[PDB]
Amino acid sequence: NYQPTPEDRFTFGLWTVGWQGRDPFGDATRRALDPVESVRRLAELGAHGVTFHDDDLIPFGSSDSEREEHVKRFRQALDDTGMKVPMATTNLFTHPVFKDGGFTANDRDVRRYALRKTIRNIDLAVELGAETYVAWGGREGAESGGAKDVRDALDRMKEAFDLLGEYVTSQGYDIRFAIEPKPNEPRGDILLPTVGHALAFIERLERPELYGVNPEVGHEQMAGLNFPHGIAQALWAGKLFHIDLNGQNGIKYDQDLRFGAGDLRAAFWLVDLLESAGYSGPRHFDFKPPRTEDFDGVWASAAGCMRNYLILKERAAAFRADPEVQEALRASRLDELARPTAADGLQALLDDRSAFEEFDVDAAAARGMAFERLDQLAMDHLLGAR
Amino acid sequence: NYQPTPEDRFTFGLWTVGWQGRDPFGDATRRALDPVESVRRLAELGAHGVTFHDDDLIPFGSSDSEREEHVKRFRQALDDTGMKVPMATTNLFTHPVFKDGGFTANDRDVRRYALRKTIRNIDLAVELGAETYVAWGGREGAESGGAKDVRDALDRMKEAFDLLGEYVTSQGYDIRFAIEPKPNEPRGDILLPTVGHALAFIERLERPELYGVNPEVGHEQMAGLNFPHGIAQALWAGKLFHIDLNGQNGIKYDQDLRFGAGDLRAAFWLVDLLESAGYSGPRHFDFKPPRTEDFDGVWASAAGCMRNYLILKERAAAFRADPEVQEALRASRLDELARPTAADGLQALLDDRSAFEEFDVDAAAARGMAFERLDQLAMDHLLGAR
Amino acid sequence: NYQPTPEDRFTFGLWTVGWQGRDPFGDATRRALDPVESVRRLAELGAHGVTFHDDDLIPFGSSDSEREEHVKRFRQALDDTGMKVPMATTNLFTHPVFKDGGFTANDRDVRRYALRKTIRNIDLAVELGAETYVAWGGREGAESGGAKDVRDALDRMKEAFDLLGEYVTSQGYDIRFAIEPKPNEPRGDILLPTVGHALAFIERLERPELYGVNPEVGHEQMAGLNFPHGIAQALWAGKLFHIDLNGQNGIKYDQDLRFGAGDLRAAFWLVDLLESAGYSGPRHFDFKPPRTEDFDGVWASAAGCMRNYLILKERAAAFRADPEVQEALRASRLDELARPTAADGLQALLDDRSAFEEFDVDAAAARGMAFERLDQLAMDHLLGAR
Amino acid sequence: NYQPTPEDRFTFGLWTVGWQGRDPFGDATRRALDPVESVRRLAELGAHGVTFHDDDLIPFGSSDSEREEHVKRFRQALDDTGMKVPMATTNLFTHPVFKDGGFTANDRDVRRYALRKTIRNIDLAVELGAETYVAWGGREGAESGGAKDVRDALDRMKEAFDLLGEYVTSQGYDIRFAIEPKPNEPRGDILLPTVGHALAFIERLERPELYGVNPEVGHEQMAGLNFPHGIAQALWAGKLFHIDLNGQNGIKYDQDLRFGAGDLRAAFWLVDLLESAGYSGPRHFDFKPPRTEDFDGVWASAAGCMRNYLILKERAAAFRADPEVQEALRASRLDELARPTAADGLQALLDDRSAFEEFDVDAAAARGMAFERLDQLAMDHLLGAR
Ligand SMILES: OC[C@H]1O[C@H](O)[C@H](O)[C@@H](O)[C@@H]1O
Ligand SMILES: OC[C@H]1O[C@H](O)[C@H](O)[C@@H](O)[C@@H]1O
Ligand SMILES: OC[C@H]1O[C@H](O)[C@H](O)[C@@H](O)[C@@H]1O
Ligand SMILES: OC[C@H]1O[C@H](O)[C@H](O)[C@@H](O)[C@@H]1O
Ligand SMILES: [Mg+2]
Ligand SMILES: [Mg+2]
Ligand SMILES: [Mg+2]
Ligand SMILES: [Mg+2]
Ligand SMILES: [Mg+2]
Ligand SMILES: [Mg+2]
Ligand SMILES: [Mg+2]
Ligand SMILES: [Mg+2]
Ligand SMILES: [Mg+2]
Ligand SMILES: [Mg+2]
Ligand SMILES: [Mg+2]
Ligand SMILES: [Mg+2]
Repeated sequence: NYQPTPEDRFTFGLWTVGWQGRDPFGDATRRALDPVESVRRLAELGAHGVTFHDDDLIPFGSSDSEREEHVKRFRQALDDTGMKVPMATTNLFTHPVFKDGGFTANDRDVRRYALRKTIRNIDLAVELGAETYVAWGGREGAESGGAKDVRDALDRMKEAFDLLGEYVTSQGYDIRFAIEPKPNEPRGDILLPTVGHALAFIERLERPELYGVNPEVGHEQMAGLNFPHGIAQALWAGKLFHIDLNGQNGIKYDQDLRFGAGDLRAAFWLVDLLESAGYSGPRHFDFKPPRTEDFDGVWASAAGCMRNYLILKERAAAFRADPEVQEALRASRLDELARPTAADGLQALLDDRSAFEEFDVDAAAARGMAFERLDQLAMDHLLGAR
Repeated sequence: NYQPTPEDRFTFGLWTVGWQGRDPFGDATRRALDPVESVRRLAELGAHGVTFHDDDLIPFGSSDSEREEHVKRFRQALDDTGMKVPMATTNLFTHPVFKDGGFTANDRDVRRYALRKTIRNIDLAVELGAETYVAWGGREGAESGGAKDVRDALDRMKEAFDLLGEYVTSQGYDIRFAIEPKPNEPRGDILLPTVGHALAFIERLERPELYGVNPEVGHEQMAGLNFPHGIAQALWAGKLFHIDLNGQNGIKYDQDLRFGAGDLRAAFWLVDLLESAGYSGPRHFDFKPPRTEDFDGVWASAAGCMRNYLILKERAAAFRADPEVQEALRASRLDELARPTAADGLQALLDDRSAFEEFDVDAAAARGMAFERLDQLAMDHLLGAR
Repeated sequence: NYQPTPEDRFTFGLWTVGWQGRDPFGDATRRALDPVESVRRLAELGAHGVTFHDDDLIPFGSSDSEREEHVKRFRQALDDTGMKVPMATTNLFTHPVFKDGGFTANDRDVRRYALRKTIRNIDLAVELGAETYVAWGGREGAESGGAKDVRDALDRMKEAFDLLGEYVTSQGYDIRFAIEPKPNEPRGDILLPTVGHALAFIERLERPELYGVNPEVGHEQMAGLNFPHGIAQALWAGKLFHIDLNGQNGIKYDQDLRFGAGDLRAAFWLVDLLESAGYSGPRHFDFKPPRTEDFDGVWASAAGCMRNYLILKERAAAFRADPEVQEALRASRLDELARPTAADGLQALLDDRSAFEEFDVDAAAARGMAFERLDQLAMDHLLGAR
Repeated sequence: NYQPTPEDRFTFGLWTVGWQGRDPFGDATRRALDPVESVRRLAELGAHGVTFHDDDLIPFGSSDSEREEHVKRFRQALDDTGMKVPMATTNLFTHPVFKDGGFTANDRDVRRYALRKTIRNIDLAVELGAETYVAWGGREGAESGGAKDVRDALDRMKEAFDLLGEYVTSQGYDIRFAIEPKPNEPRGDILLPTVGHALAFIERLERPELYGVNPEVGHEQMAGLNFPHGIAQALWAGKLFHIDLNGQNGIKYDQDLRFGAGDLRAAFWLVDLLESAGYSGPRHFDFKPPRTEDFDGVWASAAGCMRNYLILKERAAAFRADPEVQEALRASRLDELARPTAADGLQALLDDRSAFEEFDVDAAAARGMAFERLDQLAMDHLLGAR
């Protein structure tokens, strides 16, 4: 079993299966892929769609006429395969002009160029049917303390996103923005380094309803944070617009392993949350097939992303459906966590002698939470020992 | 030089110099301090004031009459010394009843008790003149994925803070709340683990203007994050209500070293930011004298906190005042970062051929940022080699 | 299935199920256990044996006569249950006298006391039949750079272990020593912080054959290291004398979760290695039932340790036995890794034009390693999807 | 002041100032440097010498005749400047053929090629006068557990180093080997990941006296370890043959900042140790000028490396020479740490009732260590406040 179909909404970036394997210490180990061949191969594996940076699809520097030819060939492969394009993004990190950032570069003329390069691709994204436009400010940041006044940089970041929201509103486009946090790499520290920082920043934009987050498994784990907790907070705020799925082994460089590798139990709890909460966006894989692999390994790695999601989906569903787990959840008072603390209101709480004066603190303290039995039931389900 | 006076607004928690040195592997190495003696000794060192948890000042379980005696003796030492109490907080972590949290415990009766214990201390804090009430949800969190539904927990957390804001508004108190994030320890993962997560959560409260953050140097460094960057974002949002100063050597257990130890360059850039931005709140030290020390070492460690702040203040001021640094800041285009990207507006930007069609991307890319020369000037200033 | 029996050699420290739940921020949540009751309960769960620190079994300060009574009652419970005692250790960390270390304390009289306290327990360990004596130098280390000259400290550490080896040799005891590394906590940095540092240090002892390592899953993961790789290096050196099994979620305080929690894939590869290499020592759990739990949760957590080991043992065995995995291992050239690079010798290698002058570097470079297919077969086996 | 001269023995790799700024997310920002121009510029700054990989000096694939021309031009620049070449190394990581390692690649023919490529450069290194040959096994490792049997890989690693020792012995060369550890990047985990693992491995080689370590500041800090402690252990073992100096901000990708940046207090304690212990090898900088910089920034960054070493040398010397620090060191019993624990021997220790039966454990426990006063004196010296 565990066969994906387009209805599972699995998507991949062109830059994922197309990563040629150049890393900071080594040359490329694979030839470049034509975007048309990636679309065709991914469709055969059961993917729903692809995503792109402007510069993945149109080589930097292309003339308007080469640009039209590149888009036309791409559109033909989408039509031939039934593949969709649900998200697009801008490359504001590879070209040397962006070495100190795009939206927050110290040079004003670079910031203006960054905005114009972005706006050009938003038009293209809308034409291809994308619903989400992602921004990853990978060069926005610093290696040293005096290089960047962060309050001024956040003013420039707000200014840029405000202008993009003005642009989409005045064009009447039906597209929303998602900010993708990352704590470091390639800059020593990156601005808006976690889900939380990005959520807080969105609330200071002029039109906050147009902006959400695009969290990545590996990025929050590069700060040692619990990725399902961060996703829960994004869902609670109503801001999970898109998600990047992959694997990471702890606090180190961004590995972008296939989804399911890295922290397997966190992948289980993530899938449990996304499915329980009814997340209906794309399940997007931002991963790199390791540079040890040839092209057969690339497609095996991509297939593995989808397979692991579907296995974990089955295990999480079996967990939540198990009557014994339902009993254990009540034993651990998960039902009580969902009930208001004081629906009776402040005055009733202040007048309630059972909440303080007569509260038996020692009897409450002696109650075990039964969390270890619950967690072993979850382990047994994950391993198929139930 | 480097002598503190009460005008520098240095404050200390009772639990800092009073830490008896019990750690998870060892017994206490120091006897308990009477709060009155800590107030007297800190005043002699030049401190401005002290802070407290309810249970530092009034032993848990005290009768209303013992409670009055404890507060009266404390007030007498404040009157005798001129020491202030600018901040107070609640202990919702030591007693076993709080083993699964206070505001987000799964048991509803514990959550109600947590709120009543808090409200009782807010009254006391106002009576002693505190302007900020800190909340550190050290037990709010989980060791395993099924133990805590985080969306329900955030509902309970919002409910608790909303009720506290209703309480202070209806009493007419002039006190604000500050949430203190920490990513982990003593729970495996703690809810609202960073400055950013706390800032985002505040924007969903019913009266957000009453709530800010109380960031701690060491806590953001336990996630590998840049503490001055996080403080800059808190200042940008207008939410830096209080701060906890200490030192930490990287990603490990919360060390709470004296301020200046740990990451010294980050301490320099923090002081530079606080002084430049005109932060006028207390400079509060949340630190633990190591359990190797006797009481003479306790007071040396506390004195060192203040000394290091004043040395770094002098060095940061000399840095910003140095004409050569002013020249270097312009060389690195810090002045241009502070200028709007597009004060001319969206349409002018779209019509500006110098922002895209005629932009010379190769010439812009060749401009060096001169950040390494600027950073060596900052190093020279820090080390007193300028 | 997955029922342990004494033949699986699962052992537990008295301090594990007996941890009362005191952490740096909270009081104990469980009453103390009598060592006799822990022995009885563990035997009912299928354990093979228990381990102890001197101070777990004999309260610190006991008279020689109380000491005999404590040992006699303990021996009676071992006789009644059939439980063995394969390992023992000394507590050189809890008492305040050890605040700057035992073997490497700066005070010479403390170092002498530490040695005498150790020697007294080696006699007891031999009397109870222990084959391994573990040393965990949890207080050997420093919070600041000038407090400890590390070369002098390593001289003192070598001196102490040399004297212990002289003691066991002159008494004719059949016991070996195992050093347990940990990188930090409770000291800011601990001497011999990893498996590698401990292995290197052993080679400078006077009788290296008497000393090996006792690595702990969570400790190597507190440095972000790969625990199965470190165990492989300890096996390669012939020095894996004992092992501590538990779980840890990344780089943070020492969590001591039950085995199987934390990094589940690393637990799978660890079990694969131990079973393949024929490790025949005790499978020892050094874990803490979380302080959320009552005593029913303690025993569930302990049972879970053993269960997870036996599930992973089954999955790793099914992986290695699967013909398709055998085919994939050959596809990835694991067979070639096991063959000597140059059994023909140096001169033949220098004369072999196919190794350099005529080596087709581009054809070799194009060969994919097929590691992603192999790793997905391992995932499928772990999850029971094969 | 703080002007370097060739007598300070500062050296730089050709690949450091010559790094073109290509990172995993971006193109090069600087043109390639001719090795002859780097030698000339470094000599003007006061450097002592340069180091190289084979492929930095001779482009991969060069004919024997182009090879001679490249070496001749290089030798002429050394003669013209007086620059020395104290260390050389092999590039076994950039070419795609090395994607699964050099000495421990699964393919046997790649391992043989790796050895031949190394041996060819050892001859060249000896001809240029290098005394140390460094090996950094950056590709030796794995992203997944089944890809590499680590015991077989360590057999292949021992085999390769044994063959290199046979080669240098039979040629009569006066060159020693130094292994450079790194825990990860570019492989997910790298074999011999820390100083300790490398020291332990050397003791299993056939001729251990020919092998030492070349530790790098940033690499040990990528595992959160204390770099001066690791250097002390390497000095204690007599194995510090060479050192790589740079800066790193905590646990993240390898930043290779200029020396003095990153953890400044650790740089102070490192310099204190190297100078106190009389390390007489090269002070080698393995650093990357950030890709924000133009060539003027490159040379400023290199100059900063040397400047910061000389400032810290002055501060550490003033610390050790200060009578008040000498008094504090005795107060903290550093003198007693240097005295044998039991020069009187085992029997005398066992017979000494003052070591146990009559030892006053409470009085010893009450003695403070005075480490915080000592550490503030060290801070005051570092900051020039003494
Ligand atoms: O912006 C989309 C993608 O851009 C870059 O490739 C980043 O490395 C990746 O994290 C991000 O998701
Ligand atoms: O709530 C005030 C203090 O409470 C606890 O002591 C925490 O450990 C500390 O971080 C916090 O600042
Ligand atoms: O020495 C045996 C045990 O001692 C202490 O309890 C440590 O916390 C543990 O890691 C170690 O294994
Ligand atoms: O081998 C010498 C150098 O090789 C590589 O460039 C590594 O990145 C560096 O760490 C090492 O020191
Ligand atoms: Mg990533
Ligand atoms: Mg990414
Ligand atoms: Mg991404
Ligand atoms: Mg803290
Ligand atoms: Mg704290
Ligand atoms: Mg605090
Ligand atoms: Mg542990
Ligand atoms: Mg442990
Ligand atoms: Mg242990
Ligand atoms: Mg490096
Ligand atoms: Mg390096
Ligand atoms: Mg190096």
